[PDB]
Amino acid sequence: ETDESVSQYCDFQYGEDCFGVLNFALACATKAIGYTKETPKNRALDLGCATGRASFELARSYKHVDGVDYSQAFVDAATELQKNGCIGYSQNGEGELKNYKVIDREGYAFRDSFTKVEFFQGDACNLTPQFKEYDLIMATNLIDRLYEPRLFLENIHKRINEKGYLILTSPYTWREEYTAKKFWIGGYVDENGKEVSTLEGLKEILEIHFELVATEDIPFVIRETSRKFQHTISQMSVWKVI
Amino acid sequence: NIYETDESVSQYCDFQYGEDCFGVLNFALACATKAIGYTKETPKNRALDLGCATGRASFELARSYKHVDGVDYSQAFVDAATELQKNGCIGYSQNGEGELKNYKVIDREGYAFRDSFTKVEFFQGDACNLTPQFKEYDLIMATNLIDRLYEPRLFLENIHKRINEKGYLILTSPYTWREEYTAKKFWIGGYVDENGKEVSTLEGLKEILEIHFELVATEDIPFVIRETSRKFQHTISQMSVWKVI
Repeated sequence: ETDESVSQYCDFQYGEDCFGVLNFALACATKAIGYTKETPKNRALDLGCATGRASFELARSYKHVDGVDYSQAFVDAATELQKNGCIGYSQNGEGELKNYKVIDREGYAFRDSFTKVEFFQGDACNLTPQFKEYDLIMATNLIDRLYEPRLFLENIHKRINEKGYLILTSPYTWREEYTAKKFWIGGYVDENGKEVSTLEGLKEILEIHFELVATEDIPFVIRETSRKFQHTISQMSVWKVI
Repeated sequence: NIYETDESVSQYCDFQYGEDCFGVLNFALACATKAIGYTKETPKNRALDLGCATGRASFELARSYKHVDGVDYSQAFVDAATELQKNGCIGYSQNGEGELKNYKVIDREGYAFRDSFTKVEFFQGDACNLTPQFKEYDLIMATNLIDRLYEPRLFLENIHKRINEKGYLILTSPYTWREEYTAKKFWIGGYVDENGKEVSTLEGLKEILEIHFELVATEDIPFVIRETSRKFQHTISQMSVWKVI
């Protein structure tokens, strides 16, 4: 159960490209470093780090990276790869068949920086007070999985340094199994009969403390079986603290 | 004035008649084109399209075959295909962000199969229990169907009876075996047997079908199904081509 999801994100984050779509965690981290080039790049926070790829990649440019995920099982896998230098996972094949794969930390360029990362279990809607003073906070495919995203979005500016950045990516796949409809940031018809886009809703919440600097669509592919995959286009939004 | 399909039917309307996603050719067109190619040397009199959904592959097969029967388990899919055939247009709901929906219109005259749509008859039915009249086919195409049947062998072990001599059985499937759809004991492949050996679905298809068929070709065919404006399923089906006797 949990091992299936962990194996799936191991393949997503450390596996090979599919359909010409590049590694999502590398693309997001690389794009995040570009948008934050003018900043000190001392502390970064990767929320929804899952199996840790984006944190490792951010660490190549930042002095310290905190990786945070809600699932302890994902944190353990990231910590295992960090500490043991390798982790195994079961790649999904036809039906129930699985193909064992190894992730070797020493095979990736990020092996020059992995000690600059610390992985923690935590909830982005209510982060403990120690997670603060970041030059960059990135939340990868996270907002449409939070039970109340305003708890995170309305307060996250207090954890970012001045001239710091908040970078969000999301396919805007709002679902009642994750978020009650009244808390969707977008994808709904409001009480006045207007259709609300998630970006617009994010602008309403975030432009009190941020400026929207850029947007871009970043595709990603996650393997479900050897023949079935999810191909999704997430929208990255870049917000600079005002 | 236009017939409107529901959400489940609309997803297949978009899949079968909508715009190509990620540069991927329309799945129903690709399957029908390949089936026409593999049956080049057959009499092109009668074709059966099992799991025709909203009818695109049946219409496309009708450009080469004299008669095409389209059969689906869901009456709602049958009615959408028949409405497009009779009135020439249907409407469907495309999904966007969250609950937001786009609405589109399929016009029969906007497609090249407008020259052959009167050669198709759409029926509600079950591949595992077809009525006697559905016989004497030169081609039976079952698209992404076996891994949605509770006991796919019920259909496969008897399909040869509905196909003429030198006729063809063409299957496509991504082999997405799930206990929600198929009892594990009825999985044709994708499982470890009692001896510890992995069973491939193509091998299991050979065991069932080589009693009355010969395996002629296999081919990977990709398709994309839109789930939201940003989320899609990108899947590679395997088409297997089987000639009777």
